[PDB]
Amino acid sequence: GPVIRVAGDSTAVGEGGRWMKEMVEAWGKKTGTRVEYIDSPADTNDRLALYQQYWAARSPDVDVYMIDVIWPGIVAPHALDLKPYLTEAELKEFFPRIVQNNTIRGKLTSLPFFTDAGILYYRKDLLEKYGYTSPPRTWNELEQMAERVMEGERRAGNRDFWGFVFQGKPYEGLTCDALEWIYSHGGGRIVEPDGTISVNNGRAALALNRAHGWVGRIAPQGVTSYAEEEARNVWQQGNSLFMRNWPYAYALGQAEGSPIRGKFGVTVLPKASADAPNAATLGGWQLMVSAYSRYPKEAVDLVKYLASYEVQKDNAVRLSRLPTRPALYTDRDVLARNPWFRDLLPVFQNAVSAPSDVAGARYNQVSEAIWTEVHSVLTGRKKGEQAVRDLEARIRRILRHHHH
Ligand SMILES: OC[C@H]1O[C@H](OC[C@H]2O[C@@](O)(CO)[C@@H](O)[C@@H]2O)[C@H](O)[C@@H](O)[C@@H]1O
Repeated sequence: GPVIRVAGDSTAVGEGGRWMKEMVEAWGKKTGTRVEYIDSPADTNDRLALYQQYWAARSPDVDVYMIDVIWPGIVAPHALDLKPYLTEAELKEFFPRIVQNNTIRGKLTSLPFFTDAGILYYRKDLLEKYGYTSPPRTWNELEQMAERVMEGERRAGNRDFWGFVFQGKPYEGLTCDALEWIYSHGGGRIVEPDGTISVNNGRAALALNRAHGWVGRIAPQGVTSYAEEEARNVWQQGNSLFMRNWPYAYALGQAEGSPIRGKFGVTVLPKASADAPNAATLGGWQLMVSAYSRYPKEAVDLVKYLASYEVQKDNAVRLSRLPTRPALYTDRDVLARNPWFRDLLPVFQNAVSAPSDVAGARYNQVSEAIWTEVHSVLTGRKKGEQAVRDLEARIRRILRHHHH
């Protein structure tokens, strides 16, 4: 019979690729359908370029793609409209904000699978050791704590120890970290939902100068090459006081054999001042049926299974990844395993989106501009002032004649 072929999460990041293969295999066994899993590069922008080769070819070789929250506007022509396959009641079981994100000119491109938000991981053992009772609420506090703890851990012989790790590589992940920096300084959303390119302002410039100030000081020099996993690996070995990352890192750090099991918490990322907005960049992945799949019915069935209550539950319990169904946030087993889901749910609901809605099919060009200009600040090539001016000009060229 048919072989349903799935381009799912990458095996190069955490456990999500192995887990998703196992879920697809379980669906295949449950339904008596042959399945195959197609692996991906780690970084989301590299994954998009891979999937675009299949789509440009109208290839029937992949039936189901796991797609980023930032992609619906780009990928819509390559997606089977799911709307006729779901009742309204089924659709209302997902957060409406994500269903809306996934809907482009009325086409339901994809089902919400798991959401994501940037958060602050912190070593609570080390905060206590050094006389701190809460994680930092301001970036100034984060810097002061990092400097003091670093000075002590280094003095005590840990030459690998750093204050903060984050995603500073030139790729999409830096756009996510930089939106948090800019927004949490009162610098705006880089491109506002109404289309105003707002990034050339002194608050955004400051945010980027501050991040430069970390590099080689409280963060490693090499942070300018770090993606999710490079950051995670320094953190997880016990060598960083703080890390900015997504929720998936929590389960991994609690696993048996993790050096930091039981030694950390999570909270909202800090901000420049009490009246700035909390910043957590909205991430997450959706499930798309290819417009080129020869087997739409079977592929839709698989996508509904993967998005189902019990599979999202398993994702939350085993991999600490965030459901797209509100009902899971009141499930006793989900909350017993991840009590921090309760405390941070509002942070997750208030997550700030990158400008994918307003940039539409041009988002990947806009994001490339953002990460390259930001990266040039982190490397010390440019100051924040110049970078936000240059970024404004690049985004104006890219979005010229684009209306949302
Ligand atoms: O790098 C930006 C990108 O980060 C997240 O996706 C990448 C991987 O992170 C996960 O560990 C989930 O947290 C994996 O499942 C993903 O493959 C984020 O979800 C994206 O929205 C974002 O563009």
